[PDB]
Amino acid sequence: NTPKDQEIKKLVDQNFKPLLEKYDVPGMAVGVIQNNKKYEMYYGLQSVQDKKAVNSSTIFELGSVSKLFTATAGGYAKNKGKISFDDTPGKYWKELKNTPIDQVNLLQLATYTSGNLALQFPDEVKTDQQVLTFFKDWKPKNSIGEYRQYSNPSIGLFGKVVALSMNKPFDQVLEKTIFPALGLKHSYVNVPKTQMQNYAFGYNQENQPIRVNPGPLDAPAYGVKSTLPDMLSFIHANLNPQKYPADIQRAINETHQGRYQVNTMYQALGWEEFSYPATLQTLLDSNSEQIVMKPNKVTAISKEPSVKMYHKTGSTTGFGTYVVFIPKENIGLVMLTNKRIPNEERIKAAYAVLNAIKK
Ligand SMILES: *[B@@-]1(O)O[C@H](CNS(=O)(=O)c2ccc(Cl)cc2)c2ccccc21
Ligand SMILES: [Cl-]
Ligand code: NA
Repeated sequence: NTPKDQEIKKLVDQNFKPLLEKYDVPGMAVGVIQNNKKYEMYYGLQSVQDKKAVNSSTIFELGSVSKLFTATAGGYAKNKGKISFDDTPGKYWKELKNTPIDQVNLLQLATYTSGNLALQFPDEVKTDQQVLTFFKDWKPKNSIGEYRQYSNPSIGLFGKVVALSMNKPFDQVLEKTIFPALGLKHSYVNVPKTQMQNYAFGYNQENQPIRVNPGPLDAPAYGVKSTLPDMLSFIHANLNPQKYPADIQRAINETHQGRYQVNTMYQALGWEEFSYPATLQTLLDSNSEQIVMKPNKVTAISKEPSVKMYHKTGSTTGFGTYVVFIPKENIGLVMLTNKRIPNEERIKAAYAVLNAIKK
């Protein structure tokens, strides 16, 4: 119950708690890490029917914040020499050798610039064989590397290749190598039986309990579930990579490097990157329909900002996630909800908290 405890509680109550009523959200976890200390705020219920409160054990679906762990895995393999970002996917998924998609390099897959991969796989692509056929039948549309189109199949293929280069399934890459390296104890691609009691239900617009369904390359694109304490540890690792062993430290740093620019947004690996201080409008623009849903011409980076901040939104059918951190301020914030709320609301509430907090 320190002054800082009470300040952050007030700030989160002022800016995040009203969203519970506005959007009829059953449960929420909001955490701030500042000065290497975690402040955790919990609201409502992880399970309505069970009257089980959200707490530090509650497991939430991260949605596209999962892409940050896929990016980290990629940075890990790259800096161990298992892959080069200049490689093409057929070097590792041999069935793609000598197909058109084998002209796209791993960095372009990871940062969504293949020129012909949409937000989602086609509805009809479900089985492993259908995914393989999808990529074997793939052909270019836009000039490769020139257009960013935010895409699950794109970074999902990147993650599959990362896993192949490590001779392990993607779920094991994260659960056996990446999560332990980051110090995470309750982060999962597949929640085990002994943790199902901690796995929140998500809630749709009818307030029915739902969880993410299986989908093609789901694990690298949107398949991670985690707790508020683990996500604050992940933010700590991004704030303080020098404190971690070389292999994961290099991976974390690798994910921070901007690869190209779209207006005021720099695309890093998984993370979106901005010059800091960033305006609220800049952060909102990054999640506009134009940026999220449409192709945008990229521009090569002339000068990466010397002072930066990073964020990422994530959603599943039943869950919302937002993460943000600012190295120069040694501060970050995580929001987890078990009902989707508009991305702009997540960005606005986090902006108000991080800019009002005493430094
Ligand atoms: B992942 O969380 O990001 C994408 C897109 N998410 S979304 O909620 O469909 C969305 C967000 C903003 C706009 Cl402007 C449009 C749409 C995604 C897609 C499927 C699964 C996981 C994720
Ligand atoms: Cl999202
Ligand atoms: Na998809």
